[PDB]
Amino acid sequence: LMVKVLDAVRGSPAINVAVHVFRKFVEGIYKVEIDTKSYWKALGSSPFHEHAEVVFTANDSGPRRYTIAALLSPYSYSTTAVV
Amino acid sequence: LMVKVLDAVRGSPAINVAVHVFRKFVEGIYKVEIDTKSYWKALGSSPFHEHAEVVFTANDSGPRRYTIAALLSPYSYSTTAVV
Amino acid sequence: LMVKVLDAVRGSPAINVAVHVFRKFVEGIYKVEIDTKSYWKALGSSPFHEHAEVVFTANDSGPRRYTIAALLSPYSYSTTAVV
Amino acid sequence: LMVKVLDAVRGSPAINVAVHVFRKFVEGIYKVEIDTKSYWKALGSSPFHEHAEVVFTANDSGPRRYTIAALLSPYSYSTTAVV
Amino acid sequence: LMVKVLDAVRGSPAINVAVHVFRKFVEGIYKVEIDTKSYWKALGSSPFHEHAEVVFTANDSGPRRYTIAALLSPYSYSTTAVV
Repeated sequence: LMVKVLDAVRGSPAINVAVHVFRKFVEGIYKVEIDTKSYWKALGSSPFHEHAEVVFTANDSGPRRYTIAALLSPYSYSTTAVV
Repeated sequence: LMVKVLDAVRGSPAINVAVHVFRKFVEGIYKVEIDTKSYWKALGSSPFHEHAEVVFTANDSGPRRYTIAALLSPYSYSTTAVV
Repeated sequence: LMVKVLDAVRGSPAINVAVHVFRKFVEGIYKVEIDTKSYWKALGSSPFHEHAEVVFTANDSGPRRYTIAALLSPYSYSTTAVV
Repeated sequence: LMVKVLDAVRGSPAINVAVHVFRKFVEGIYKVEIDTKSYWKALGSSPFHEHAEVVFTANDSGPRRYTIAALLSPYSYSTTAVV
Repeated sequence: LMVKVLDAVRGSPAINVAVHVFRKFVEGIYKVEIDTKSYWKALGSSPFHEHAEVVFTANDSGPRRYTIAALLSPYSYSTTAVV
């Protein structure tokens, strides 16, 4: 078994590398998260077993704008602006 | 077994690399998430078993705009703008 | 078993590296999180067993804007601005 | 078993490295968190067992803005500004 | 078993390194946290067992702004400003 990555580099690059090797167990190597809203996750073992009265209401209001100039997209010789 | 990636580089590139090798177990290598809304996930083992009264209402209001100049798309010699 | 990454570098790069080797257990190597809102997570073992009255309301209001010039995207020779 | 990273460097780079080796257990190597709001986490063993009256309300108001010039994205020869 | 990182360096770099080796248990090597608000965590063993009346309200108000010139992103030859 031989694994070789990026033996020689002369210029000035910008590089993201992730090498995983498994031989004979979870993992997250590059993760980004924005505005994650999850309610009532993994709610116990036996809740609300016999009798329950629940008023579930959720409110998040307002004009929401998302601007991304680049999502998973590098450049080499470029100009990028978000006015 | 021999695996070789990017032996020699002379210029100045912008590179994203992910190498996985399995030989004889989950994983997320590049993940991006925006505005994920999941309600009542993995709700216990035996909830609401016999009698239940649930009022489930969800409200998220407002004009929503999403602008992405590039999603999974690199450039080499370009100009990119989002006015 | 031989694993080699970035043997020789001459210029002045900007590099992110993560190497994982498993031989015969979780892990997070690069994680970023912004505005994560999760309510009632892993709620005990047996809560609200017999009788319960719950008024669940959640409010987060206001115009919300997110601007990202680059998400997982390096540059080599560029100009980037967010006015 | 042989693992070699960055044998020789001559210029002046800016490098982030994380090497993990497991041979035959959790861990977080690079973590960043901004505005994490999680209510009622790991709530005891058996709370609210028989009778309960709960008024759950949450309020966080105001225009909220997030500006990030770069999230997981290095540069080599660039200019970056956020006016 | 042989692990070698950064054998020789001649210039003047800025380097962050974390090496972990396990052979046959938790840990946090690089952690940053800003504005973490978690209420009622690990609430006893059996609180609020039989009868309870709880008024849970939370208020944090005001326009909130977050500006980050770089999050997990080094430079080599750059200029960075946040006016």
